[PDB]
Amino acid sequence: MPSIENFLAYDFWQYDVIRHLFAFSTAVFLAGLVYFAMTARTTAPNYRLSANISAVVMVSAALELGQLWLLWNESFQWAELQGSFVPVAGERFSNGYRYMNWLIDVPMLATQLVVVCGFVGTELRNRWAKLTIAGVLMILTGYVGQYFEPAVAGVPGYEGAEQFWIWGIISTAFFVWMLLILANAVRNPQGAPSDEVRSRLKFCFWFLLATWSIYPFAYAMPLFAPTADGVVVRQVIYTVADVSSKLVFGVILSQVALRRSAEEGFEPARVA
Ligand SMILES: CCCCCCCCCCCCO[C@@H]1O[C@H](CO)[C@@H](O[C@H]2O[C@H](CO)[C@@H](O)[C@H](O)[C@H]2O)[C@H](O)[C@H]1O
Ligand SMILES: CCCCCCCCCCCCO[C@@H]1O[C@H](CO)[C@@H](O[C@H]2O[C@H](CO)[C@@H](O)[C@H](O)[C@H]2O)[C@H](O)[C@H]1O
Ligand SMILES: *C\C=C(C)/C=C/C=C(C)/C=C/C1=C(C)CCCC1(C)C
Repeated sequence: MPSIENFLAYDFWQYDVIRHLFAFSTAVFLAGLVYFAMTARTTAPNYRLSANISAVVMVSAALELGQLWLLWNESFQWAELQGSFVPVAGERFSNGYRYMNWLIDVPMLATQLVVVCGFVGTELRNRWAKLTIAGVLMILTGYVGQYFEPAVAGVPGYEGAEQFWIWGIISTAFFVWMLLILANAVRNPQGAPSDEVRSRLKFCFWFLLATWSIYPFAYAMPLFAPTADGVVVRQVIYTVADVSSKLVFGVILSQVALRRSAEEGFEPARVA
């Protein structure tokens, strides 16, 4: 079933704000790719994997928000006689472009926190394995559940609303599992860090937990407000969540990684 954004007319400001957000997010991810590519060799080789993974994530999200911007521009046209941005015949906007590209974004964002946490070798591969399974089995189940928003909103002709509150509470259980795997990864760092680095890693985990909880709130948006205003607020708290959980988290984790590298022995990290 299509998105709830295809059953709502928009004002000029309502359409313009959403397309400005889609342009701004892909611009800031394209800039963050340049940033994480430039300042990648300033960290030690043992935490440079987390620096390369950040650039991989910036590749992944700029190739998601650009497609969302393209599909937002194609699926709607201006109707002058109503003063509205009505849809077009033939094209329908989809919010699954987010969920398809989160499958690379979420396990790498958790893995790069485990890397700065100091887990190497078999332990890194074993904590990546659990996190990838738990983040594939939650993102795909959210992707099934987000196909029932015309049903859960109340659009006539689109039934089957019971499958919206099932594949969200299913994806919640694996999200709790991911938070647990990251929690006992940040409670026991490896490599004997300092008491400031431990607080920074705990702050990294709590920041990830706070910026990842916005996504179940934006998921339930066509149950709270299935209106164009609700769609605008949903895209605002999607842009804020995207930037906070991928670029801001990357800059905070690179600061913790540089602190660890400059603490152990790295002169490029000490002079920076
Ligand atoms: C969108 C345009 C481009 C945006 C670019 C900017 C991205 C963000 C830059 C980094 C800013 C945040 O940087 C982060 O700040 C918090 C502020 O509480 C610091 O955190 C500090 O306070 C917290 C309070 O809970 C303590 O737990 C922590 O031990 C302490 O260091 C982090 O050590 C620092 O890494
Ligand atoms: C536009 C998308 C990309 C934006 C990224 C740029 C960050 C701009 C916001 C800066 C926030 C202030 O917080 C500050 O962050 C920078 C960058 O992490 C940290 O800077 C640290 O790493 C940089 C990069 O290797 C070094 O040049 C610097 O000497 C070092 O201290 C500071 O220790 C911290 O105090
Ligand atoms: C942009 C990268 C990030 C941080 C993506 C994260 C996505 C989630 C944490 C989503 C979680 C969901 C839950 C727990 C509820 C069901 C639907 C979602 C998939 C949105």
